[PDB]
Amino acid sequence: QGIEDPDRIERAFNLPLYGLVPQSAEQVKLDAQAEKSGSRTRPILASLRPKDLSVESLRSLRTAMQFAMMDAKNRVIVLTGPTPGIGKSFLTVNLAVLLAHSGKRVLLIDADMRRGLLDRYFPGLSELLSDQSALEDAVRETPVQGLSFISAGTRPPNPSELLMSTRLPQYLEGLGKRYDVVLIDSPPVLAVTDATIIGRMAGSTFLVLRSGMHTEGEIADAIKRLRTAGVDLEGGIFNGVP
Amino acid sequence: GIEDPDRIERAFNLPLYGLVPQSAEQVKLDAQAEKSGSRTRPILASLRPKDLSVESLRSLRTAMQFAMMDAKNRVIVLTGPTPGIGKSFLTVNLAVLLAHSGKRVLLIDADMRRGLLDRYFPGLSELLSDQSALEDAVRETPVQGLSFISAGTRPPNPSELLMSTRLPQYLEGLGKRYDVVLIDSPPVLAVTDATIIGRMAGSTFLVLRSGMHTEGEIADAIKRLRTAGVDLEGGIFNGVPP
Ligand SMILES: Nc1ncnc2c1ncn2[C@@H]1O[C@H](COP(=O)(O)OP(=O)(O)O)[C@@H](O)[C@H]1O
Ligand SMILES: Nc1ncnc2c1ncn2[C@@H]1O[C@H](COP(=O)(O)OP(=O)(O)O)[C@@H](O)[C@H]1O
Repeated sequence: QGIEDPDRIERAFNLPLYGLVPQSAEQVKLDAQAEKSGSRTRPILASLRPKDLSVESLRSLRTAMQFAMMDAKNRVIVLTGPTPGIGKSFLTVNLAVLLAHSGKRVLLIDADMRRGLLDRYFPGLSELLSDQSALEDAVRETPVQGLSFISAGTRPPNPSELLMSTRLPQYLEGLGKRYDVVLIDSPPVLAVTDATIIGRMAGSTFLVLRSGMHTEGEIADAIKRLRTAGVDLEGGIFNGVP
Repeated sequence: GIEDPDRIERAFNLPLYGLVPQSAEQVKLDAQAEKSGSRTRPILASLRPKDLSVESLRSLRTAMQFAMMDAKNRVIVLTGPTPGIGKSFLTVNLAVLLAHSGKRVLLIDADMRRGLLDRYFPGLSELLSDQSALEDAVRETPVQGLSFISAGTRPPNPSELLMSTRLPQYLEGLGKRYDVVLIDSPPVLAVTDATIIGRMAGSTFLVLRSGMHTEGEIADAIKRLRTAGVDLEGGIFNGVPP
């Protein structure tokens, strides 16, 4: 039975929810006519519709996430989730733009090197972590003023092994000083190794969950992996509220 | 993760239909494919007929054939707990060896989020979104007696497409025109994935890679499948020490 009750989530797992993001009918429309026109560019709700209820809900979520990051003395924020299809791309990109709009210098990173498609909203991480590219080539300017971006890059055959290396942590330390926040869209926590990976990013970590998509045991499994790996799991983000 | 195959059959009453060694030649061929700016994956069963892994797969091929005719079903499904287990490698090599045994085989890449099987040679996504007819989606490969449906272009709604009425209707017809329909299904990450695999209505096998899975991760995958009503015949233990 898919979980839709946010109160049930907070009490069952001691997971404070940093935001309730409604299912945007305007986002569904934008998605529909981009998939109809054969668009290779996903729209950014935050840039196109500043008054949308999901966007106002995202503005709230952003301030709360900033405070959490500052309390934890971090410069990296990590979004994860139990599975794909939960709105982790939508959230990470809209959050990055709102942080950039607030006045912050933001670095967005697509760390899902098996299915990351954050480039669609605008070499990448796979090359940088393979030493096929230097940092100054991987870091790209975005249409959005103040937002810089590192795509997932060419799909590698060893994405897990690349994220387990010394290089990612060491790049993140420098990038955390050159940018106000480093926002990472990480791969979903399917297994122990996924949790270890997210631990190495060492940022304020938020578990994305979509309404009606997860069973109680499914949420429990993701939380237990993150928590047993020693990840800084600040709280959750509940997405697609009807 | 778990290395001992005896612990797997004992702990989950999951009889292993095959033990497939880590093939050193496959490792070499992947390295060689990687370094060369190549857009194709080498089929081991084609290139190395007496590779120990290919030899273990002919044993597996026969066991699955007995399974599917006892079940009076010409749909075979492979699933797994996560990516990186060798499900692509096993399905394509099992498809080729079944063709070599003199069967008309249809291989379907149902994993529409990654869709890699076409690298070994319109697809499923265009078929289930009514953009293509079955006639245009089914392709004849360079392997004689082997036909193939690719993943197709990555859709925004993969689970929605696999949960549509079209999938089982198409499989009903294709099962009458081929001796074997072999499906590379998405991994069983949640009950929704187990339902989709249940609608495929085939003799189903759980792929597990040596040293990758905890006892809990294996248990979750099996539980999702058994509770969704899936005909889980047994498992395939891949990457064992040669
Ligand atoms: N709150 C929402 N309102 C409307 N559409 C949404 C919402 N959240 C996600 N979506 C849509 O659902 C789909 C899946 O979201 P996405 O971020 O791509 O998933 P993933 O978690 O795999 O990154 C996309 O088409 C996205 O635009
Ligand atoms: N038994 C094996 N011996 C050697 N290499 C293997 C074996 N099984 C899989 N591989 C390799 O491991 C990688 C991952 O396997 P693949 O089938 O692509 O994973 P997935 O489960 O995500 O489909 C590939 O490069 C594949 O060729």
